[PDB]
Amino acid sequence: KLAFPRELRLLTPSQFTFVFQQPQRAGTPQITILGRLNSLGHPRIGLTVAKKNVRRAHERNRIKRLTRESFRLRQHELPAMDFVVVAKKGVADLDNRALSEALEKLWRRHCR
RNA sequence: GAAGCUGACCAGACAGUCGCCGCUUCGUCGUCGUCCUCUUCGGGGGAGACGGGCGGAGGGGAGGAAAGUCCGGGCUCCAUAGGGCAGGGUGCCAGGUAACGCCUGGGGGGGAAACCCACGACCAGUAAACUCCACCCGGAGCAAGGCCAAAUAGGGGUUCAUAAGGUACGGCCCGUACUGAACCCGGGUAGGCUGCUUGAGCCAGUGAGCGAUUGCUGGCCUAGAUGAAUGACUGUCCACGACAGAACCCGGCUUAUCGGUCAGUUUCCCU
Ligand SMILES: [Mg+2]
Ligand SMILES: [Mg+2]
Ligand SMILES: [Mg+2]
Repeated sequence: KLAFPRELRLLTPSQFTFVFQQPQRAGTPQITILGRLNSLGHPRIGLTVAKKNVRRAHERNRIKRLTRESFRLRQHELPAMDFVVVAKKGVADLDNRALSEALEKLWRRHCR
């Protein structure tokens, strides 16, 4: 089962503060990814995009949707970690294929 | 036939593998210390409500601007001697609306798309050049509050309540009872459910009004999420796809929009 239930998202900011105080760098000159270990056995991810970086509410939402579709497909492969995503400045200019390959280009060096 | 305007619709459809939400129902497991009857009452059976009570089934899920600080209202909480000053808005006539800086029909001028413009007394006093002449004008907001869970005083003062609080006017003073308040000796809901999508709606028939709009009769009810809900490759009538995001709701205008199909309208004149 490749479902994406409620127990796979960082709801409260406490998990965000935990990931911030225990971070490991894994970013590009465009997108930065952080994370930390947990204990539930299944990995969880957080979604944080800055409104000041890019406006246009169809954007940011598109980034969230693409990130969810890229994360929920590899939940049975990558180890159990508490991830978090952030979007920098010039990110809304890329299309879907470029963003997808850029997101899949980072998770290869996550051998933790 | 080419070019320019206004109005109407659209700015994708179909299938293509897994998934996110909420609506209804189906049985299923606990709680009822809910109800009723039998009972071994260690309780069982049935009816309701709640809980992740586990899956199945059915049918669903972003606009012509959802976007703005540009207006008006719906619905709550707080507050409010009646007397003015001060400030703001509106200012051709007549209608629409629940209201309006919104809509419509006339007149004057402006004039040609200035067929759109302040068009309230330039003499009542030297006016998209000033005073004034009338009407109106509390504040904050679905994190408003409402219901619960839960909360766990701090013996109260120089003692007066007058200038602790301009009490509310509140920008100002006339004062209406002008108002219960200093630091120790302070510790306290962080959660849940409703508001919440039936809309001062939509469609059809039929009168009224030059117009905006409306009288009457029938039918329709699958965004409401809470780091906050839209991805997959093949063909296509692929108009080769652009501006863009719901967050309590409604009525207008204000920006942004590649463009495609019709209707009306003018110039070009092979026609
Ligand atoms: Mg919006
Ligand atoms: Mg409050
Ligand atoms: Mg809306």
